[PDB]
Amino acid sequence: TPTTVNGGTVHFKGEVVNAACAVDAGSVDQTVQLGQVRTASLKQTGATSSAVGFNIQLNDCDTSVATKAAVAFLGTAIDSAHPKVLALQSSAAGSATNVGVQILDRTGAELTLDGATFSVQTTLNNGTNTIPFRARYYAIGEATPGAANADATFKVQYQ
Amino acid sequence: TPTTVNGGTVHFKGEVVNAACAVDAGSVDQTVQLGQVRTASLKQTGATSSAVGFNIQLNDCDTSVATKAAVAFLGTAIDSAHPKVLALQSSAAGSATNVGVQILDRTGAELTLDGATFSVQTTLNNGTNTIPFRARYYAIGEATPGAANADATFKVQYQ
Amino acid sequence: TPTTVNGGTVHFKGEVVNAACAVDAGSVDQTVQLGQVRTASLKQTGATSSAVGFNIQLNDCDTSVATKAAVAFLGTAIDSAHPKVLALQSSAAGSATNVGVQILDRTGAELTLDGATFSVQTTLNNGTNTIPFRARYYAIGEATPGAANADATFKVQYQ
Amino acid sequence: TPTTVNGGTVHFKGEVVNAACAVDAGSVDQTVQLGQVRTASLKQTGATSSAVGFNIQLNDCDTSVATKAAVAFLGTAIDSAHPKVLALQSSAAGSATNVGVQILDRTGAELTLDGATFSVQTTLNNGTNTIPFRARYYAIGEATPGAANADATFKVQYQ
Amino acid sequence: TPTTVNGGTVHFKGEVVNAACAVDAGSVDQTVQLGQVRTASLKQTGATSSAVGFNIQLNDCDTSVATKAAVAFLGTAIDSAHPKVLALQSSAAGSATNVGVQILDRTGAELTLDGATFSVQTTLNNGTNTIPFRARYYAIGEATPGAANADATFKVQYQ
Amino acid sequence: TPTTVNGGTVHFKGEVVNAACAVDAGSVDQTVQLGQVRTASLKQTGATSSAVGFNIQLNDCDTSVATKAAVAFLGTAIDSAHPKVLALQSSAAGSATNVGVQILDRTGAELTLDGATFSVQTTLNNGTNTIPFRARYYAIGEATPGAANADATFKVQYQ
Amino acid sequence: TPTTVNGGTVHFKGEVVNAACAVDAGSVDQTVQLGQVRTASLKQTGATSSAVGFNIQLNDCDTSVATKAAVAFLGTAIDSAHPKVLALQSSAAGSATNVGVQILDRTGAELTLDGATFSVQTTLNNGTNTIPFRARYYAIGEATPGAANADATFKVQYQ
Amino acid sequence: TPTTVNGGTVHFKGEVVNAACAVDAGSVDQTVQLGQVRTASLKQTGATSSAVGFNIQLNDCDTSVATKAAVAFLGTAIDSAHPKVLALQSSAAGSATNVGVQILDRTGAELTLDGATFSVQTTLNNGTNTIPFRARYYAIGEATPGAANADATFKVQYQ
Amino acid sequence: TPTTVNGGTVHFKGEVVNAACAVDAGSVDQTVQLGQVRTASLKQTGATSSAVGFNIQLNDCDTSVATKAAVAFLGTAIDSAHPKVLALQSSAAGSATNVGVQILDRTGAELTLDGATFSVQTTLNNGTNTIPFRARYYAIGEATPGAANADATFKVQYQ
Amino acid sequence: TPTTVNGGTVHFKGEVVNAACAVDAGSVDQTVQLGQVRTASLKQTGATSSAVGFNIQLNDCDTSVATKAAVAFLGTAIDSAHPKVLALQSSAAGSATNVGVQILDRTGAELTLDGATFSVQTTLNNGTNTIPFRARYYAIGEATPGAANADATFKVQYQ
Repeated sequence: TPTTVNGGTVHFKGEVVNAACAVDAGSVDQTVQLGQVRTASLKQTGATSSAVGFNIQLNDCDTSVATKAAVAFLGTAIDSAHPKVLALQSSAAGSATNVGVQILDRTGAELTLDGATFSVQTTLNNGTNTIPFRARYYAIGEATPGAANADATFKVQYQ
Repeated sequence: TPTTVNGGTVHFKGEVVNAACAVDAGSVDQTVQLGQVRTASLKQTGATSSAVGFNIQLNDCDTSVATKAAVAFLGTAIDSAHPKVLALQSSAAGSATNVGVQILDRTGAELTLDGATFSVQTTLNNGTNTIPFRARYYAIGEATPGAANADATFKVQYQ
Repeated sequence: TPTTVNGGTVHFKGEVVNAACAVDAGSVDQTVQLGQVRTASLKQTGATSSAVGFNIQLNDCDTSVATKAAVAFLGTAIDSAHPKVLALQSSAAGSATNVGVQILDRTGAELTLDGATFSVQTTLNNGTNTIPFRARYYAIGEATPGAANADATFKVQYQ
Repeated sequence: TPTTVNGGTVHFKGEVVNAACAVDAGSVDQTVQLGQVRTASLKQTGATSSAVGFNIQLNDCDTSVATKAAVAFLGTAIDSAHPKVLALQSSAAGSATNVGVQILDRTGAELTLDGATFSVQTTLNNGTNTIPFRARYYAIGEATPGAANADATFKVQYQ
Repeated sequence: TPTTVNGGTVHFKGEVVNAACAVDAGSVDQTVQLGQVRTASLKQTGATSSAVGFNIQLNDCDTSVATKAAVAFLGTAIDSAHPKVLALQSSAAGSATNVGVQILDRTGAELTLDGATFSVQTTLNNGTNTIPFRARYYAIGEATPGAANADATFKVQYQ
Repeated sequence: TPTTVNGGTVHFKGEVVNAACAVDAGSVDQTVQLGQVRTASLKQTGATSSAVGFNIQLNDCDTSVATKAAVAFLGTAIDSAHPKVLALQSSAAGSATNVGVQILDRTGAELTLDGATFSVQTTLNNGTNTIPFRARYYAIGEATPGAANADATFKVQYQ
Repeated sequence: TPTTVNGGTVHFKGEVVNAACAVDAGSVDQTVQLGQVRTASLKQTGATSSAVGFNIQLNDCDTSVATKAAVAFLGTAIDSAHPKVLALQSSAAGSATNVGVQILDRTGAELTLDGATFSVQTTLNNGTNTIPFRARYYAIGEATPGAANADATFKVQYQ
Repeated sequence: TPTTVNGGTVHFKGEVVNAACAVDAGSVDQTVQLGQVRTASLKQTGATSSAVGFNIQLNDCDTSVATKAAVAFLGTAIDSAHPKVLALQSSAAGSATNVGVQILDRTGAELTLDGATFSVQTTLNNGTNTIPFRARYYAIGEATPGAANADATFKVQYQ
Repeated sequence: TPTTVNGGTVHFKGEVVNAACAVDAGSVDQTVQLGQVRTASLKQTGATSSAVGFNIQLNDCDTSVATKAAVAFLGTAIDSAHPKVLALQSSAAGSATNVGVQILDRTGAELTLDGATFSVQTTLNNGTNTIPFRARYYAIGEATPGAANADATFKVQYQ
Repeated sequence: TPTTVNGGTVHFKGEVVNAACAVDAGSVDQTVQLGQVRTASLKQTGATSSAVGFNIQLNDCDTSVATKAAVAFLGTAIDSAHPKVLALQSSAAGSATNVGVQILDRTGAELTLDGATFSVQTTLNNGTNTIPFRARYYAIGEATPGAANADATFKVQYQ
């Protein structure tokens, strides 16, 4: 006689969208490893670290519905005077001060993190499309050591 | 023969609203784990700790009814002179003193906890929207060790 | 010398049952967070909202005593013509009208809230079993805004 | 012209103690959900069910006043021959027979419910301390189905 | 033949009001567990303990009738010199001395317990509203151990 | 002198089973990211989306006890007419309609979500074994945009 | 025409400590998934299962205040003769017997669950520190199948 | 003076086996780039694309323990009628239809993806052994453009 | 005595396209070793290093379907004023500044990295076709030493 | 009119350090594939398997700040008698016994896993520096087949 035991649980996460493309499963909750940055490279305000690239992949694109796609990021800004700099948020202690994360468009332009200002439009082709971005650290002062983790959501506009 | 025994009770909680969006079930009552903070980071008044991000998810958004959403938080302030600092409340003993909780906007601005001063408006898309916030500890003096638990309710304004 | 002071009180709640399985401590009294629902989704009678899943966990199951389990829910119906829709009950004022809670079986069929009509039988395995259910809002008319809280007890039948 | 109506009443419950620690507001009157237990598990005297853990939280502990804390529980024993078994009590009818509740301390030893025999001492740290316990059903014979509710008060000894 | 026996009695408590909102059934008569407090935290007059939060919920709010709501608490003061401190009352013996309960506004300001000095007004939204408050112990001298129970009635002003 | 402060809490979850294999810790509560799907790919009933693979890993397998393993999934069906289609459940609002999740066996056959109909048996080897599965979206009508989250438990049969 | 509706509630949990480091928000309350274990691996007393690693992260460490950190765990022991074995507690039924959870030091030594016997000290660096641990199942007899859930709180000693 | 900072984490993955050979580190988890294939090469059922070879390397082979080795692959089939065709799985959208991946033996024979039908045996020499294989696209109908990613695990049999 | 052990996993990567040609498996994801370049060759804006050639190979070309092929590259530009220069992206630190990668057509003309400005058309022959490119470093200012890694995706046009 | 849909979430991980070098993004969290090892190569205690090398890359090194770098690893030891061998930790079942992972220095010396015993200092040049390391399996007895996964965090010291 066979032996039957309890197993576990499987959670399925997904979304149904009425749009020309569908975001790839690996690009909806991706994690970008920025690495470590020295405080000597963020000594004063306006100092930028090196960039780390990341992609947002669109699947099952149909050019008849739409020909261009744009991405707008949404997140908590570091302060009112820096709308284009993400705020670090990992825990109540241990986070770096006067440091933020800047998301750069494919044209090298900073993106406002309001979820309304969309990036430059990219021409789409049928099938799989990759939208390139890169992120870097931005200093609004004299950086102090600590953890630098940031979170941001994005929305895709099809034209 | 079948055997029937008393099983238990199930309680359903929810709300019906006349609005452009509906708050997600995971956002109507959520716990934000701030973590521990050292007293050395809250030695004097105006000292702040590192931020912890939390989001309020809006489901079934219809942009034809409203295109913007704002959130105003309501809670007990630590004192009259600090209307934007939440007051710690867990028990009659063991709570930290001269330190509160600040809820920061998506633009990095502190929010008044009166339930009338709403945050910055965020553009809404059809379907799911994720309004970002972050919370941090704010010292109104020399903070002393103890538990730091705070509670606040929020309203959503659609325009 | 030792200082002895009064502490408090501890209340133990439980049940001894002559049955093949025992309901888990987390399932005898659980709160299901349905979330918010827009009035636009309950404009007319027969309209349903999105579903929220909840589980009833059975512990110490012995397949030699019984191989199948069924659950029947008992609650106050919204009206005589709808003996499958739970009536909202939180207070004398502030509750939503023309809308109730429907409990859906693991086959997607609505369950009669009379405590006698049991759901479909589910095969049991030795040890832990997790019976899945589904809850959603059901409109018997044009719903109006207000709190939507409902309660229902359940009983388990072992065969 | 404002309208003023009668709102209701608020009752405040608490205690002022002269001790090294203060019991948390969530631990002065707490409900422990044991769940359901099968009669097949409690078939003869000495049979025990599975354990359900619960904690007594101490706040504002001052190590310089006392370094150790112990807890003694007080309740009605099931009979004279079983001083470590809590008697079930809820209503004149419907309670289980030949089964009680046993309280075990951090070392796994059953505690006498006389309010004088204290559990093993636990070293205290400054601030919040959590004293762990667990409860289980104990059979003094062939258990019969029924409700199993027990009540017990505790006192804290600081050394 | 059916058997009919006497059951019991059901008492319904409520109130009909002519106001913009109705107090929730869970807020008209609620119990606030403050927990325990050490005498070392109330050694001299003016010393305060940690705060415990409690809420007054308003249902069926109509903004078109009134937009603001305030709460005034009424109770017995500890003495003529401390009109903002609630007096303890549980029995003729066993109550703490030189200790009282202070009810704090959402702005952190102590409320006069005369039933005429209303709290700060809070903006009301249509439907459910939650008015936050804090409760804490206040020392008018050297605190002595004992039970600390207080009672206060409140009234709501709609403007 | 050393400084001791309160830390936190650690919760251990697991199961002891009498079976030839034990489910790996990474497979008991795994989350499967399906990604986004366009409504154009689910225009009518019977339409299927692309599949996403996931695995259930069995550890410490002993071929002397059992040589084959099978998995049966248990969940709430979308309706009585589609017993092999999982129902979406995330919140009361914002979920896709007429869309479900199908779990596909290693032979490409859809599995009935009743917890009794097991998949095909897979030959086991000593040590680690990986059971492959597939998940995809199934349309029972004309799909509408919204969140698509599904939950299902499974049990393993060793023969 | 702005529309304002009730949202929900946000609960903030945290602690203010006077210590060289602060426990990370992800480590104050974490869940360790041990997975399933076969009864054949726990046939007699002294038998152990495979270990599952977990970490306690310390943030904002200041080496000038303290150079070493140690962790002591506090929980209910399985019995008097096994002070280093955690007792299983999930419900009154369905828990495994004669098997517990052992917390292992970074040197591979079992830790006493009394909250006083601290682990080996670990040298701290400025910023983030990760203290490694692993947990495993320990049999005090012939283990029987069932749920195996354990809970333990920990303290951090800075010296 | 030395400066000490937190570096990062390293994960080690491997297996201990009781076998005559051990799979190379580069063969336990390898990616095979199949390239692109035109839809015009998979117009009807049974059409095959060009093949791409891949190898499984066995290290530390001992001919005194076993002289031959065979490999059986395990994965999800495209359908019931094609047990030798691997199903594509990358995301819910954008995957190709009516086309799968076919794994070929060293004798040009298709392998059943059930994990039990082992390939042809190959003579082993002491030291390093390479087992050649071939992968290609197989059409079960009219192939449509899209991403074509497949995953399969393999077992090695020594006899 | 046949011994069976777990071998590992194999991942297959590929794409099905509807086009006159198919990209070689060696060209879908290739790494171009640019080598080292002295900062003395990139002193000012407009300075270029030596070119390193790389090819994109097309297979199974059908001249009947299409006779010409063009390639457009997509990547993150270094800045808005230089849309023809790729941005360096390897990590948050150690990357060169004021240096970028320029992809040159077979005619010696720099290609815009917008993913829509295709290169010069090249006549295709039946079978295998090679489309040649070359890459070089471009200075937008005074070059500083550091790692120089860039990534870019490309699309092929058959018209 | 453009269509806007919710895209997903992006998580950024990184650290800001006050040090002469920054760890590369690919080295802060890397996976080392040790491959498979035969039990015949770990027959008795002190037996070692073949070594698998891995590197830790340092970026933006400034020799004017520090000239030498050393790495110390931290992890759970297999036992108290072997404070140089990493303990295996993947799940409660299926892990190998009497065998661990040894991290070897660039001089061939095993490193203590206490997080304080640093490796040999390596001369640093400006720009990119790679610190070579080795990993192998160490037997503390008669190794048994099973999964062999280990985790260790490292830490860099600059002089």
